[PDB]
Amino acid sequence: MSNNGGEPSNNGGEGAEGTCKEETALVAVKVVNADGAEMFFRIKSRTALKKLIDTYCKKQGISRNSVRFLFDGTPIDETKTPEELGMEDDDVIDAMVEQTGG
Repeated sequence: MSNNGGEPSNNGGEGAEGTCKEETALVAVKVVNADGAEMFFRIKSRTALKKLIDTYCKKQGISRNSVRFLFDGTPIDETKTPEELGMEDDDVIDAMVEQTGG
């Protein structure tokens, strides 16, 4: 016996807006989940959140349209927002769910 459900909430907040040169920096990121599943890795500040959400979503077997990546209250999906806002190798991202699809 079981039965649950939630409300809709599409149109999160994409980005896709930035140049590409090279840069030199190292920042560690740790993605946690309300369920417990978490993973941390060291990646260039230039591109960390991108590969983090891309690898987490791709690995989980679900597109990037059902996961809210926030940092200390900063709900954003990109390696530029949290990068320039954090500027630290301790960038954390708490993946939260606010919509049901799969």
